[PDB]
Amino acid sequence: VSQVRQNYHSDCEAAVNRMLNLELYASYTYSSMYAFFDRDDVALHNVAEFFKEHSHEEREHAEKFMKYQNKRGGRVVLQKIKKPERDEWGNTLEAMQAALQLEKTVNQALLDLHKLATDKVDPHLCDFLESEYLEEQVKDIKRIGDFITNLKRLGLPENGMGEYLFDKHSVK
Amino acid sequence: VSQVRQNYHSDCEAAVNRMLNLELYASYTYSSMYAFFDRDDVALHNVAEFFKEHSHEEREHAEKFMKYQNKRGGRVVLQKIKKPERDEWGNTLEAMQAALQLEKTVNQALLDLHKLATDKVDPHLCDFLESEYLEEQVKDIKRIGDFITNLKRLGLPENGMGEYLFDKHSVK
Amino acid sequence: VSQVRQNYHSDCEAAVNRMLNLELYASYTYSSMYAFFDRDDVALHNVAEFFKEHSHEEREHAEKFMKYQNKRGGRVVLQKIKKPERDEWGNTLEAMQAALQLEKTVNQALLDLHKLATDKVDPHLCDFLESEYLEEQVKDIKRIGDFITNLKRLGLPENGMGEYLFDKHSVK
Amino acid sequence: VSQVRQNYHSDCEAAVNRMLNLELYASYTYSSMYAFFDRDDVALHNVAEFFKEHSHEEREHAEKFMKYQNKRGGRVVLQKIKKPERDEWGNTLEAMQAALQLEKTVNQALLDLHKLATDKVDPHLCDFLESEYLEEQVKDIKRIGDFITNLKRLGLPENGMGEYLFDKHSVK
Amino acid sequence: VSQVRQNYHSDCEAAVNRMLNLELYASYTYSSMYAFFDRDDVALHNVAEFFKEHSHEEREHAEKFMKYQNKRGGRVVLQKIKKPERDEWGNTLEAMQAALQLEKTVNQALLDLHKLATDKVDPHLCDFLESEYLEEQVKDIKRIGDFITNLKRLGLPENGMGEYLFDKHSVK
Amino acid sequence: VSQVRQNYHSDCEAAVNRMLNLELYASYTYSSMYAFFDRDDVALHNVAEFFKEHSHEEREHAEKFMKYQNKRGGRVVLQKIKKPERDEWGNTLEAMQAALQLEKTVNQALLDLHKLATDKVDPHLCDFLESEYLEEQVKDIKRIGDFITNLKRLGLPENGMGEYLFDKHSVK
Ligand SMILES: [Cl-]
Ligand SMILES: [Cl-]
Ligand SMILES: [Cl-]
Ligand SMILES: [Cl-]
Ligand SMILES: [Cl-]
Ligand SMILES: [Cl-]
Ligand SMILES: [Cl-]
Repeated sequence: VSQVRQNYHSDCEAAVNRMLNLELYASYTYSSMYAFFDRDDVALHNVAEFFKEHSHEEREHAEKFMKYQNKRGGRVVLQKIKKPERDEWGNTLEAMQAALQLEKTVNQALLDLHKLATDKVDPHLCDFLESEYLEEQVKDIKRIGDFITNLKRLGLPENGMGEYLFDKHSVK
Repeated sequence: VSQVRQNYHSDCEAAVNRMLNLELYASYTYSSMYAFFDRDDVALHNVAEFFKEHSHEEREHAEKFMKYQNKRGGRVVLQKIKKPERDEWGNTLEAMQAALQLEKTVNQALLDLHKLATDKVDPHLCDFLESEYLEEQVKDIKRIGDFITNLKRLGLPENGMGEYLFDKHSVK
Repeated sequence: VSQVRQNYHSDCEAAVNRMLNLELYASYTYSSMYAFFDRDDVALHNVAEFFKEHSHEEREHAEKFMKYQNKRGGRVVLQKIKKPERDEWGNTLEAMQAALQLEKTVNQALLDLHKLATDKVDPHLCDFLESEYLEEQVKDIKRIGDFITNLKRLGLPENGMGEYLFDKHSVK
Repeated sequence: VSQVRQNYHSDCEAAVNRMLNLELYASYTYSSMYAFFDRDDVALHNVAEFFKEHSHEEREHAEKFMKYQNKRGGRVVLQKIKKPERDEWGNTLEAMQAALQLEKTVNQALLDLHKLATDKVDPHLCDFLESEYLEEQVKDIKRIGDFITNLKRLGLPENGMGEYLFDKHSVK
Repeated sequence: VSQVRQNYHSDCEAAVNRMLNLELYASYTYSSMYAFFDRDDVALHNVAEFFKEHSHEEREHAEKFMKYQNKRGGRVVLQKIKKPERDEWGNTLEAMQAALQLEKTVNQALLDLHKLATDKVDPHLCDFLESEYLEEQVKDIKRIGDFITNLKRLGLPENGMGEYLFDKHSVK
Repeated sequence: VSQVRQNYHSDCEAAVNRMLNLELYASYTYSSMYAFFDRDDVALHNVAEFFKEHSHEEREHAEKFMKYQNKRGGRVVLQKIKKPERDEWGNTLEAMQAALQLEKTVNQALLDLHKLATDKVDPHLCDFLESEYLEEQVKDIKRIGDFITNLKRLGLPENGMGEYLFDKHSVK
């Protein structure tokens, strides 16, 4: 047992490692979206940069789980990062609907881990998840939800002018 | 094909996608080293931070290939990022030796790509490789060799004091 | 021969003179586009200014060739600058389409010159072309391609509101 | 007819297009002199720069005619730019004598245009020519004449020492 | 083999050692010229300083080759530095003609090395030579050629007044 | 005879030329040490920089004798610079020991020259040697002797940790 380990159940250590992988998968999916919107036949650079920023955010979240593992005396165990669901993301509305889906998947995993930490009576892990993940997760979901509503208002996917205006004004 | 595409061979497009993935693989390997040296039973923080910074470098190299692909009108195609070779890296010397081997693997892949771009008569790709990758590769390989020489001079793996001193004096 | 001349083939000297003339031809073509978009019955000032800047860019590229010729001990021989292919450029999308074609023509000529320099074993001329022309060319081609994608998304050529939006938001 | 056009005769419109071309032809001749004085076997750098500056001045004059045409609702029509009269310019005195003749040729054409504008009762065109062209012409002719006087005083064309001193002291 | 060595042919390693000796030889020749123009019976101090600065430049070039050798895992092997070809250099024109001959000799040796590096498929070596040597060589040759033309215009070697003026106006 | 020459014996003139060469010989020897400690299988950067600095110092000493020769109306006569005694310098201790013997050799040559200048009754030469050479010689000899004592206290050649520590602490 690690000399620093105290009140840190094996189940939670395994769950932290799975959560880290899921954060990396999300980061990679966001990188794919960045690359798509940067294509010459797509050309929505502000949208591309939005997704690049979220890729970086999700990578930072995974790195925080690595540091957390070590702080508690757990051991980081890495797995392969699966390639994203799609190679092409259709348009701004499809990609944002996919980001909403992804965010909710990550959120549900964090809520699952929080419930496990509550059940194992690990208040440090609960506090970490509340402070560093749950809040930002709700904020991100709301932001993307707001975007979806505006994209639909702007006539997406049919309305090319509306897609241009979104890139210029909602993610400028 | 893409309206921007000019003098960009399909073999080179494909090789850029493979190169991007190898850079991500190297980034992930370095992240594993960072997490190892941050363990409470290893605790070499400066060494940990050295590998963290190299994980950042390799990820930036991958992103530059993504951007490059789009510039030339190629299409980014992502694959799975394989987990690193080891979960545990032994000590600073073993880790640096592993790092040297990784850097020489990435370097050979970049030289292989440069030769393909040469055979295919693509000066833009050659120049990109020369400026953005080839010189940093040689620099990074020289630094790591220098580190290995010093670690051996310090009596690694056996000399714990030598290892402590390297971490305080050789890395940032 | 000139006292400074070394490893500079007569074919490369002649090709540099042709390349200089092609750059002046390109500069003159962009000048015509500037004057078209500045007409009272066209009146897209930011579009006009975009072509004015590219006119000034192409003229600088020709000037760089003149200086290069003297540096290597070659002799600048000027020829007539042909008038542009059109007096009127239709609209922003037709003009960008023509600019893409022109940039690809200039790019192919630079690529042909690099191939000659390679074959004639002139690495100074190869390096000049890579560092001063090839990089800029690919960037300019990517930007124009992105513009055309967005112009099509905005409903050009028929959609005047789309063309107005482009002038206000994509160029500047 | 253009919505903005008022008191702008077709003869004046046509003459502005011819004037535009002449200014470009002057600019190109000056470019040729710059390239000549930058030759390794000529090497009078300040003389070269003086001619480069005049090339720039004449191009700006052409551009101002383009803008003027549009302001009045005339239509820019571009023609081939003829290559300069010579490939090599002999020496500073011969180039300066050539420049004086070019400058008087452009001046006469501006004077003939002003006479046409007067005859056609176009005071706006008269005022434009007076403010933007006629004054600069007389100043340039005076400067070049002064230079020719000094080059002869210095024993050009035979006195190489005089030519060197001119390049160091009379041109900036 | 050195642990850092990769894609670095022994022929190139040998050629790098020969190249740095040649740079040292050129440095020493320039130092001799410095010492000659500082003589009380020559007394052309700005000419002397020009040669001193070029001696320093060529010394730095050799040192860059030593650093390069180590960066690639090659081994610096030093040889004797031959004394310069002459003990006295006649006058400014003779010395600049000698400097041109020397610069073209160095340039040819660099071009030979680039060709060897191309043949051995070493793009790292190619890029180094292009960026750090070939560009500056061409600039140095042009500058010296320009000076020769000017010394000949000023009546060298016969014209003592001309030589005085060159020292006061073309150098320092 | 030079118009400036006064109280300057031919024997002393020749001795200054011999002294110049030995300073160059010393500079080249320190350059060799610089390159050795910069090897990837040696990698003591601070020690390498120490020897680079002393290489610079001896070069400056050689230049100063060239200038002195000219000030007195003597004539600089250059001879070949012999390659250093060794291609490889063992370790910091061996290198410092070799540096001490080299410094002693240069110092004996300067004392011999001072003695000749004394016998030939040349106080200007005596004074030049005292102020510009003899004091820094004694300082440099004391510094290297101090280094050697410390390297021995540190347990060189065998104590690798001792060598690492000296590089981090005794040299700049
Ligand atoms: Cl416990
Ligand atoms: Cl769209
Ligand atoms: Cl009217
Ligand atoms: Cl210039
Ligand atoms: Cl000629
Ligand atoms: Cl190899
Ligand atoms: Cl150059």
